[PDB]
Amino acid sequence: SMTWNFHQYYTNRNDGLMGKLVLTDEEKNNLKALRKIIRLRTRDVFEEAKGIAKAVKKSALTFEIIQEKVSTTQIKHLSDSEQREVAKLIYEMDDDARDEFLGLTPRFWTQGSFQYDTLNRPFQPGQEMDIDDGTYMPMPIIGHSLLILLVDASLKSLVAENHGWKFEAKQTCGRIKIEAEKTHIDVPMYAIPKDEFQKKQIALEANRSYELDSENVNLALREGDRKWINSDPKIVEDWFNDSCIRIGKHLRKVCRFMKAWRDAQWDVGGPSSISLMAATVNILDSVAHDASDLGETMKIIAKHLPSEFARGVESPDSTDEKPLFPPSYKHGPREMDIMSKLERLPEILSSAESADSKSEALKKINMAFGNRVTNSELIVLAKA
Ligand SMILES: Nc1nc(=O)c2ncn([C@@H]3O[C@H](COP(=O)(O)O[C@H]4[C@@H](O)[C@H](n5cnc6c(N)ncnc65)O[C@@H]4COP(=O)(O)CP(=O)(O)OP(=O)(O)O)[C@@H](O)[C@H]3O)c2[nH]1
Ligand SMILES: [Mg+2]
Ligand SMILES: [Mg+2]
Repeated sequence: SMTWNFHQYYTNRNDGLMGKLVLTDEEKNNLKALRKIIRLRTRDVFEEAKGIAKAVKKSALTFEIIQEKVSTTQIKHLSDSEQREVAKLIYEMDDDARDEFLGLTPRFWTQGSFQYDTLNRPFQPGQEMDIDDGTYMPMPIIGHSLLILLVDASLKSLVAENHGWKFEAKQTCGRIKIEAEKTHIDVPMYAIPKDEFQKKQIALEANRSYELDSENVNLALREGDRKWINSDPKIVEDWFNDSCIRIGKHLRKVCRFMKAWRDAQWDVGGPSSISLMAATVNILDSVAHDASDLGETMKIIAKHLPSEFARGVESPDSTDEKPLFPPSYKHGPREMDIMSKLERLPEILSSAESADSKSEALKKINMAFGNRVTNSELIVLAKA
């Protein structure tokens, strides 16, 4: 019958899918403002704690005195038991550890889709704009417990100052959720080598008006036997940025489209954003496609994703042994459900391509991406 071209459906920045997914400048700035609020408080809470440690160093303080001091700082927004732990930890530092703590100032680096520009406007109720802002502690080679308590104190002190904010503890981060604004901010915490951080910060400021060795970037884990895991988020940022330069400007677009497909097919759940990115990069690295037709390119991606996910999707961090998505012999109900929807996507896109009219084509492709694009005039007859 007829054959439709969907390039403008995907890419029109006003009415097309990109126009629906990309945050406005006002919205990006609001997330930047939120990140800055978290950073300022975290630096302030660390200074208050260091102020207490400095008093302990300057003169012998009893545990009860340290407890009272803790209780007058913004650490007061922790629970009473947690405040005791913070006081105990500060009191029990030996002279050497205390000197290291007095020298600590947290540093920050954003990771995830806010950093490499693939953050989509959320679609279904419950979905939220996500800022992943890592907090970094330069140390040699100071306790895991203390560092987690102080970041928790910072986040809880902000929650105590804002109606509708909620703190959530997760295995790999602290989170502040702002449900009414469809926004949350995740704060993973890292330990990094102090000597190397300093040396490279100096070098960086000298070249202006290097990167930390990935092996020593340690992500704090909240529960279990392992308190730390080596996981440098910049590995993913660098791998994705290089992939964009290598594959082209359309990579960021089709990764957004696959994430939006995911958001439309599951209110919560579905394949991780990073697993979609990795599979998509693999396909586009190994299959001929045409960037001037993202409708065609999306068809090619959809055809190949099931097999990518079936063989298992490995992390761009080769030091990470966990797959982003397990191979099919390891699939349980959750993975089988993801395979099912992945297998459906090509069928949906095919149905759209051979619809009898523009409005029918729009309806069919919106089975994949939701009723977000409404302008059927973005869909046009394919050229002879
Ligand atoms: N360095 C690092 N290593 C870890 O192993 C890791 N796992 C989680 N985190 C960060 O913790 C915060 C909470 O994460 P989630 O509970 O939401 O789950 C993560 C992980 O399942 C997975 N993921 C993230 N980073 C890695 C990854 N380096 N290697 C393997 N898997 C990883 O993906 C989930 C989503 O994380 P992001 O929000 O960062 C990915 P995105 O591009 O921003 O996607 P979007 O939000 O737009 O949907 C959070 O801050 C994590 O980044 C990690 N950070
Ligand atoms: Mg994220
Ligand atoms: Mg997050």
